[PDB]
Amino acid sequence: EKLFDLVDGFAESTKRKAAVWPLQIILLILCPEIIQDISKDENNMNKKLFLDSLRKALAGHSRQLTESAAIACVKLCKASTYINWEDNSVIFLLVQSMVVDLKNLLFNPSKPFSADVDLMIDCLVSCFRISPHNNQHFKICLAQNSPSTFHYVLVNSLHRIITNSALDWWPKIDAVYCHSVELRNMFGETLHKAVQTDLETRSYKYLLLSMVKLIHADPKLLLCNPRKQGPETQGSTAELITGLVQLVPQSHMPEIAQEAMEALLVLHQLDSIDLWNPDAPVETFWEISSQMLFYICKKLTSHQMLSSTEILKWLREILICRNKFLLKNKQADRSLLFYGVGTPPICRQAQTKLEVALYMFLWNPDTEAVLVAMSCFRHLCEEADIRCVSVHNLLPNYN
Repeated sequence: EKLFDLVDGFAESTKRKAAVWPLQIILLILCPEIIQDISKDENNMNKKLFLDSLRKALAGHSRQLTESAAIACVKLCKASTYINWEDNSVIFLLVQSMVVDLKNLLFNPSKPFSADVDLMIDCLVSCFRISPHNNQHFKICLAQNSPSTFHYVLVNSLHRIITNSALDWWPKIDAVYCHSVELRNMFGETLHKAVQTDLETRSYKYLLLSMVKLIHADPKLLLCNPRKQGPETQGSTAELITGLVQLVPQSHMPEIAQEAMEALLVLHQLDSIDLWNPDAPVETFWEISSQMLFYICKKLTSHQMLSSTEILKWLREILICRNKFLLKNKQADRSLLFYGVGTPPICRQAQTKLEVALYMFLWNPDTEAVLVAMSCFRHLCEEADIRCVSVHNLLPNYN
């Protein structure tokens, strides 16, 4: 109360009041009983006046005052998230009294935003935390007419929901799969336009990096693909993996290439593998892995990999995980057997591309690729051993 009085001492003009408002709201929240009483004293007159100012500016009836009030009310929502969900204490009610205005301000497509990304994400995360069922703003964000900034903000919201968040009354990553189909509809709608004016391209590239980091955070967000049975598979988990693979050769944007490569490694974990095909995960796994191995090998033999070192490193990791999953399957079910061990089997052709590209690497005029192309030999011997008795019946030169 004393700090509030001192701050209200500095209510000089629109600028001073706007600056104070962010602290004034916080100080008001620091006093619960006072906030309760203001709704119903002369000692409480200035605080009731301040709330008015805020709401007034918020109602859009100057621009600076409105922006400061919106920022303060976003802070209100964030604090109310830290406020007890079970014990609302009309703090949630006080927030909801202005939440409508905030939503009609930030989440209005026609109305311009204010910077916008940070506040928008904060508001969306807070709204989800308090109200997970009331996903109206999110549903608005899944709209073609909605701006790419809307999409970027929504991606950031989902990510930070999946990213660091106190295990409080805060909801979890669940209650967001209702829009998973549309979620993968959007990265398809992007269709990687850069490879597929400048402001739009830059926005698309940043949005692409954001979705990639999202997939880093959670695979399950997009992997809900029950559509994949036949040709729909090429528009499914397979399409996802394929589109992601096509980023690695891309020299236009290297950071997204590293992110996409790491994301492929992440989704390649057996846990993530099981989340691909409910019917026969082993077969779809092996086929899609062969597809991507094909593409990578053709690109490597094409010899336009200016970052061939990192690519080969990642490919070693992919092979390691492929063999680990093969071991898991074989120990689970010994017989994989008829899908590459007996057009020829896709796995055989993929392994041929593998060995061809591995013999290519020992010829690379670099120096660090040597051990890269030798560890991969070791793992190719390991996978043949796991699949099996003479090991030379598969790779005669195993020695």
